[PDB]
Order: sequence, then C-alpha cells, then structure tokens
Amino acid sequence: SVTADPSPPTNKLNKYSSRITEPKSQGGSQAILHGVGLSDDDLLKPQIGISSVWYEGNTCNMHLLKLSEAVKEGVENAGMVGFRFNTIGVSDAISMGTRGMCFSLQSRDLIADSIETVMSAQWYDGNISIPGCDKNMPGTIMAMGRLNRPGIMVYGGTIKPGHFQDKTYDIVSAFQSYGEFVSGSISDEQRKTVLHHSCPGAGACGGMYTANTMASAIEAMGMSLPYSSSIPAEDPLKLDECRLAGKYLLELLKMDLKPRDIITPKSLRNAMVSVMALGGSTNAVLHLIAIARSVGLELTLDDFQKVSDAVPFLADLKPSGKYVMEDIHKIGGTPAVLRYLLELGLMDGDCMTVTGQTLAQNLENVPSLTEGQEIIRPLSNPIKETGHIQILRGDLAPDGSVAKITGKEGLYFSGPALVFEGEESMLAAISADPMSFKGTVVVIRGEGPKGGPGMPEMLTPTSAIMGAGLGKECALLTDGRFSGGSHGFWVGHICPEAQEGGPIGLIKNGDIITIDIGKKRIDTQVSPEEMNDRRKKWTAPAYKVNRGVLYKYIKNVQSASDGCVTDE
Amino acid sequence: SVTADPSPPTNKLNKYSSRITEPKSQGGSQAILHGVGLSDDDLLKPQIGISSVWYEGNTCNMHLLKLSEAVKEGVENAGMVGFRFNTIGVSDAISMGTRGMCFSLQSRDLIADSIETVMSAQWYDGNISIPGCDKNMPGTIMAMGRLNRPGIMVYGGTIKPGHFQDKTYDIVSAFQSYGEFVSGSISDEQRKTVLHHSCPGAGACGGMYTANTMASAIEAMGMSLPYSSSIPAEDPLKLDECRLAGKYLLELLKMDLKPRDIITPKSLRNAMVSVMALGGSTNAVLHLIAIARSVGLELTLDDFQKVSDAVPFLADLKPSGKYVMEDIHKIGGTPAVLRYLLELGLMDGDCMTVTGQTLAQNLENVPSLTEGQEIIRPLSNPIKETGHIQILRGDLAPDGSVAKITGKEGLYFSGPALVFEGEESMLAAISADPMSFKGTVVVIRGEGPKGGPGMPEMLTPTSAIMGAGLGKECALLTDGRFSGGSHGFWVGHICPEAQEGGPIGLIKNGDIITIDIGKKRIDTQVSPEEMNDRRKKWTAPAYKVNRGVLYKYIKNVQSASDGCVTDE
Ligand code: FES
Ligand code: FES
Ligand SMILES: [Mg+2]
Ligand SMILES: [Mg+2]
Repeated sequence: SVTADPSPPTNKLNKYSSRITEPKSQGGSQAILHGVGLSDDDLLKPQIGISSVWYEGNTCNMHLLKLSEAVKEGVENAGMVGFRFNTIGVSDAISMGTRGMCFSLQSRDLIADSIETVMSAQWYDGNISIPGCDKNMPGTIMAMGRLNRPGIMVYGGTIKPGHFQDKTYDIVSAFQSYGEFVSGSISDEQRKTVLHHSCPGAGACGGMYTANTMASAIEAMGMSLPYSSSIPAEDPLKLDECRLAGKYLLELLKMDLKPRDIITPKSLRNAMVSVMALGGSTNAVLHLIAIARSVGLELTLDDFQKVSDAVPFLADLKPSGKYVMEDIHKIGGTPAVLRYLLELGLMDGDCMTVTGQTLAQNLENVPSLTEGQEIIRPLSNPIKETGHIQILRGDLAPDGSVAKITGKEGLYFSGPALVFEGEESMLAAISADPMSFKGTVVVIRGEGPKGGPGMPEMLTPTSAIMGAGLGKECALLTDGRFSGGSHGFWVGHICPEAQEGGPIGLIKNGDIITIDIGKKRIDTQVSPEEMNDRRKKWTAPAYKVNRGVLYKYIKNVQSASDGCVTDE
Repeated sequence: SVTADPSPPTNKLNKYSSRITEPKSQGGSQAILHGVGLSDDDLLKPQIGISSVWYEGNTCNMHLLKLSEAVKEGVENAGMVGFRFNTIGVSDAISMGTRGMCFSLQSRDLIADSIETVMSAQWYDGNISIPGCDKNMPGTIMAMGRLNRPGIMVYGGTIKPGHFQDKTYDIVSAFQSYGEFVSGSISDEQRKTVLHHSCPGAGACGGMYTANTMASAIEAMGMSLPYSSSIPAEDPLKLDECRLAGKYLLELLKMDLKPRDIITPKSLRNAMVSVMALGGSTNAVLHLIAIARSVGLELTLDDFQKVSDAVPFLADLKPSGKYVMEDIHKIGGTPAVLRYLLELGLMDGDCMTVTGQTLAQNLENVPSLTEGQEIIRPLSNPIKETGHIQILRGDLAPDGSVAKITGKEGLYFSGPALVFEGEESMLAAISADPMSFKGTVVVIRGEGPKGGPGMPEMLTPTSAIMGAGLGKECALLTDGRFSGGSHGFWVGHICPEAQEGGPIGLIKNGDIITIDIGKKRIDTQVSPEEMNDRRKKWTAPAYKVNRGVLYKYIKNVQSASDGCVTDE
C-alpha cells in the first residue's frame, strides 16, 4: 500500500485539477490559471502535465523541446489543457571515465522525485513524459507509478548511426578510438575523424544499450504507444506520435486506466521477456526492479533468472551483435519483434496498455518481421538458448550479482585475486604492470551505491584489459557497474557492496576466486571462518562526500539487488 | 570543509570543462559535444550551464525560456559556450490551501540537487541561474555554494500589479476574495472579477513576499547583478540584464571569483540587513540559513535576532504597508535602497559581488532614492525601530520559533490552548464553533518538516480567524509556517516540531499559554514536571507517507531552526 501523493477530492475527466479549478475557496489558484492563459471554459478541462527532459548539452536530449511542443499541441487538439515542464538529466557519454559518472544513476531517482513533485503540487490529471536518454526513462515511469494517474511515456527516439566515407560509427566507436590510437591501430587523424562523425544528430545512444533496452522494455510493459521505442529521434513519425499522445491520453482518462492497472506482474514479465530476447543491458535489472517497487509490487533477482532461463537470446544487435535500433525500425519495429515473441507464446497478450487495448490487440494487425530479415533469429536457431542475463551468488556475492553471459566465455574461471579500492588505482596498476593481471580475478571495489558513491558505470577498466590483450586471460568483479558489452567473466552489482562490509570488501590479493556459471556462484578458497575473522576486524571506510545530492544518495539508497531504490 | 562535487583536473578559463574537452581519453565526450554543435575551436572555450526554472503552469515561471535564450545569446557574445538546462518548480499560489503545499518547501532542495547534478556530470565551468518563484531562488544559490564554481543568479522579475476599472489587485486580492464573498462584503460577480484581473502576466508574486524578499536579499548578498531584484519580469531591461550576464560571468572566470568568495559572514549579514529594512518574509530565515550552510558557514536564529535588533523597519511595502516592488523600481530600485542603507552604516561595503567589484563600488554612482519618495522611511522616522523578525523560545519552543512582529499587537498574550492535530481539523472547528476560539491560543501542530510532511505554508487558518472577527482576540502557534502578513501573535517554525516530540506536541486543551514578546518566550502554566510526565507517555505519530519524494524528505530534513537542510 503505497502512500506518497495526494488523492483526488467517478466519470469526471478532471479528477485532480477540479481540486483547484472548481471550489470558490481556491480563487487564488484560478487567478494564476487565468494569468497563464486559461479561460473560464478552459478551467473545466483536464490538465495534462507534459514533462520533458530537454537540455542542450546532450544529443539524446537537445531535441526534446520541439517534441514537447508537439505533445502540447496534440493535448490541446484533444480538448485538454497542456502544461509543459522540464526536469534535469545527465549524459553518460559525456561523463564516462570521470567522477561526474557518480551523479548518473541517482539522476533517475531525482527525475522521479521531480515529476512527482510537480504533478502533486499543481493537481494535474494526467502525465505525458518525454525522456530521451539512459536514466530518464525509468525515472519518468517511477513517478507515474507513485502518482498512479493516467500517463504515457513518449520515447524521444534513438540516434541514427554516423556515416563517413563508407565507414559506420556510433558512440562506442568514439569510446574505442583512444585505445586504437594508443595501440597504433589507427593514427591521430583517424582518431579525430571518428570523433567528428560518431554522433550525427539527436537521439539516445544507438545500439541495444540501456536507453534502447529500457525504451523497448517500457513499450513491452504497455506504457509507451506501439513503435515509440523503435522510431528514430529525427523521424517525422516521432513528431506524429507526439501529436497523438493527447488523443490516447484522453481515452485513458475516460477509462481511468492508470499505471498500476497497466504495470502488473504479467506486464513486468513482458518487459523482462523483451530484455532477454533482445540482449538488453544488465542495467534493466536495476530499473525494472525500481519500476516494480514504484507501483507497490515485488521483483527479485531470481525473477530475472527465471525469465532468462525461459527466453532465448534472438537478436543480432550491438553490443553483442552487428545491427542497431534503426535496423529494427526498418524491419517492422518493436511491435513486429513483440508480435513474434507473442506468437511464440513467450508473452502474455491480455495485459492492458496505454492504447486503451491489450498487447495482443495492439499487435494483431501490425506488419510482421519483414520476410528475409536476418536480425531476429527463429526460435529454432537462437543466438543463445537462454538469456544473456545471469544472476550469481556464492561466497563473495551472497546477496546477488549480475553478469552478461554470451556463451563464448566457458563455464569456469579460477584465479588469484588482484584487488583495487577503486577504478583509478586499477588503471594505474594495469598501466605500469599489465602482465601482473594475467590469470587474475580483478576486483574493483568501493564502486557501489554508497561506496562510489552513486554506483558509477565503468568503461576504462575493461578497455584497458582488452587493449592489454588480457580479455580471455582474467575475470573482473565489481560492486559497481560495467559499461557496454562484456568480453569475459565480468560481474557487477555484487552485494553487499564493499562499503557495507560485504565479502567483496574482505577479499585480499592472492585469494583464489572461482567463478562457476553453471552453479551460479562466485566463491573463494578462503575458509568461511577466515572470512568471518576478516569481517570482525573490518571497519567501514569514510564516505567520500559529506554534503550535497550524493551524500543524500548515500543516506537513502538501497542495494543493487533492491534496484537502488531511494524512497523506502 | 564541504565535500560534494568534483574538483577541477590557475589562469585557465575552462578549469572544469577541460576535463572532457582536452584529454584524448575523453573522445566519447568530445564526440557528443561535436554532435550538439561544438566546433574544434568551441572545445577550447569555457562552458556555462544556464539553469532556468521555466514551466508553463505558473505566471512566475512561464516566461523564463525567453529569458534563458537571451542569457545563452549573451554567453555566446562573450566568447563562451552556453548549454541551457531546466529544473522543476511549483506554484504556492496554485497549491495554497491544498495538500499539494506539502511539496513546496522541499522543491527548493530538489532544485539545489538538480543543478548540482547537471553541473557536476557535464563538467561546466560556470553557472547562470534563472529562477522566477518562491523556493527556486535559494535552491539555485545552494547549488552554487556546493559547487563553488563562478555563478550569477538572474532573477526572473516580479509580476506587475493587476488593474481593472480604477481598482488594483495582486495574488493576495485573489486569496482574500472567497472570505469577502462569504462575509457578504462583495458579490459573486465582484469575486469573479478579482480572479480575472489579479495576476496580469509573468513574474513572481508582487509585494514583499518570499520571492521579492529573497531576490532582494540575494542581490544584497552580491550574488545577483544590481537591479536584478527590482526590474519587473516583463521589462525590456530584464532581457538586457540576461544578455549581459555572460559578460559579467566571463570576468568572474578571469578573476576566479567564486560563490564562497562572495557569500561570507559579512555578505550574509548584508542580506539579513535588507530583510529587516524591507519587512521581508520570515521564510528568509529558512533560506538564508540553508544558503549559509551550502558554503560551509554557520548562521543561527540568534544571528537573525541580532540583526533584527540592529536594523529598523523602513519600507512601506505590502504585506504590512501599501506599496509593491514595481514602486521600488520606479524610485531607484534595490540599488537605491541599499545605497541608503550603506550610507547609514548598516551594511558592509567591502563585500565582493558578481560585478567583479565590491558592493560599495556598485552603489557609488547609482541614482539615489528619488527626492520626495514616501516608500523608504528616514532612519529618524522608521516604521518600527527594530526589524519585524523576532525569535522566540520559552517552555513551548525551546529550540526556537519565528514571528513577524509589527508593534501593533502589544507585548503579551495569554490564553487557554485550543489544540488541533492539523489545519483541516482547526478549520472544521472554527467553522462549526467560532466563539470557542475567542481568547484562546490556537495550536496547529503536526505541520512541521516531518509531521506535515514538508512544512506547508498555511493561509486558510488565518483568513478564517480574520473572517470570524477573532484577529485581536486569539493567538496562533504552529510547527509549520503561516503565509503572508501577520495580524496578531502568529508564531511559526516552533522547534522541536510535534512529530519530533517537542513540547508543542504535549500541549493539551486548556493549558494556559503566555506569549511574552519582550522576554521572547512562549511559556506554559503546566509545570516542567507535568510536561515531562506527558513526554514520557508520548509516542510519535505514524508518518503520513511511506514512499516517494516526501518520505525521502522525512528521512533527510533537519529542523526549521536548522533551515530545513536535507544534505547533512
Ligand atoms: S548518454 Fe544518453 S543514452 Fe547514452
Ligand atoms: S507562487 Fe511564485 S512567488 Fe508566489
Ligand atoms: Mg550509459
Ligand atoms: Mg509562498
């Protein structure tokens, strides 16, 4: 029983805004509303909060004001009042590699707080959110779940791949350019050319990374309109979707079809099914748990393992494959993918969606995957018989951990631990003495929600390992997160994190660590009694901040196995 | 020693953005920056985060996107790169009277978190903030203090008074209209006419309420440019100020004149001096404490009492007087007011400001208060010999409380307590049985930062008291806040709040409460031993929420005497 936001004061379409538009005792409210341009007749209409995440310093978000204007126009075209407002967001592509990354994950929870705040204070009847980026998307859904007022999330759209001189690039090309330069693979001028053509325009990062994972998952959950996740950012049809969201939201107000009517155990499973089938990001574990909690439901790591075991990986999409979200768009979009998964019996078609109809009804007449397409494998010949996402426990991750397992890595890794108290000291060690890493289980700890602080996503450690030729010769463990595609036994989200005294914070250099994918365990040769000896002598490190938004995060955040929720 | 945000990697103007624009290892960052439109030459420039609080559902904020575009143009005209982003805010005029008010105060702290987040993640060198409303203003300064990067706050400007048929209105006219209708003073049609003409356009609420108090105080603190606080929202000179902020910020980057160089004990006192001289809001106590903490300084309730005792109330401004901020603008603006206070020896002129010069240097050549003006009283004939703001302690507010004391109320009030566990039950009681309030000390408790939750500002209780003719016949105590002008012994901010087991939560109906302004005490006839007896049997009420942004507020917020900071 979630208690968060104001209740409305049955067939009324302005259930909330009537609190301030109708009583004479709210004459001050009505005076403001006339001052912002509402007529007496406008005061009778539903009021839609239109929350975008526009900002100019990221390609994923710089276009969203234009989208928000189209959403407002369509809300007015549907007989409603549209009130635009706008939250913050941050760019992982900009902050990756820097301590700015400590601020990224928590911006999800701040976006949720932001939209909840405005919708509650202004008494809006419904919400249309326009995220464009990584964390923006689940933050908007969490606010929707807390408020439980009719809402639709309009994905801003993925960016198109960059093209120059018969070469094709994305943000990962730009990430990888430094290492290829240092290795001698490319010249400084080729490096510079990659940076000028990797990000050609607006839109979220282009492969099946976190943004496309979550947009697809949220469409599969029924909380975006069909095709929202797969229409590209700069596409004319994205603007048309914006101009239609008001029509759809009107119908949701008439039926009073709310987020907790749409986000259910079965539609959460539908979202998880799309993550497994498409090879989506391990970050979806954090965000789908957070979304489930926001509507008062439960979702555990073991629920992810069960769906992973039930759903084959079918999609030849970056990072693990070759294609990108624009290629999905060209062969029928996300609805064509979900139609195939539904036909295979992998999804529950009875779930209500923001179209006002069920998932099966949305998908009944959509064009199917284009004949001859090579992106989505048939069930008979999947890329992997089960999903990439694997939950591991064992001695060193007793409360869980998350890995992306392709099947190319083998079933076991065993090696002496090489332990670093953060990303910076690992990178200096691999720079000075790369051969000391050969055969080791590398542990980068102190990078969890409280220890980091902020659970930063880390990319430099793994590109340093790949560039040293050590990809098949070591394993990587962290209480933080690893960015992009895996190329080995790379395990993140290890719980309890080191800052909390979890076993990962008790590992010492030379401890033999064995990762067993089949048993789903990360174990240590150190005896349980010696581990307990170390725990008795362990003292928590001082927090790295004492003020500001990150210290509030330290005070509030739950574990990664609990989705790093902050409001419980 | 504040530890919150990233440090820069001496004469460089791009101290922070060089972290991502210069190293080859940040090629991903640079690819994004080219995609958003930066040239190779642009990468060399400082990057300014331009944070507005635009949203369409409030007159105070609906214009701020236009202002933000002018700020960006001036940043580019100054040889810098401008990156706009935008936070949330909420409208007290809309939410007043409703549980939406529970979300208002905390939006200050969420704005602070929001701007801190973006500036840290994106590595911006400086900040220009464009608030328009109540809580927006101190939230932007708190972010500035945490980051300690050069910053300027551009006030959006006050709204102009409304005019219709030789009558003049503001938001308070609209608030008061319901009660005048119920009393028979005005007809329904006159009531409706007030609502259509009370708020004529963009801008913050027009008298010396919280917005104008804090804009004036922040200008007096040196963190806005001269006249920022007094130029009206729709004025051409406000746009010109926006287009100049970049020139001024460039110079701050050259001198590296930072917020903790500008916000000092002496400039905090300067801000407090302006609050006392102008009759500013008791809310300035919360916000100036929060601003002081954000730069690692201390500011106590007793510091406010000392300044109040030292500074006469001089300004004939609403709520207590007749004039409004536009009238100040017409007689020389905030700089003319501060020039007079400086000439009187009430302020410290050596404080550095965002002009790159001292306060005395800014004021040396500004036009003085217009000859003949009747708004600012001479020191010889003040409206009150000391400031309105009074700190009270005593048995029932051992950790402090705040009142606005005009001098019209007498020095003492004594009466039996009439106790309500929230605003709703008080209002029902005064509706049913108004005479039962005559002679009482009314206690509205459970309205503090944790109890409310959110320390709501309350207006309906006091207009109900005025409308029942009880203004001179009772006193009002709360652990929350009272809105607008006082018309009696109306004390808010009582600490500890009732939810925390403070004495206010132990008062029983009939307890004789005596308010003594001269002794600065709110005392009870109940013996200390009986109070302690009650405390031993007291149990905290359940919190009113268990999820969402308000439950996080309950988890994080300090007392009103500590400025309701949330990050400590
Ligand atoms: S930084 Fe926005 S999705 Fe990658
Ligand atoms: S609601 Fe914005 S200052 Fe009054
Ligand atoms: Mg990312
Ligand atoms: Mg207010």
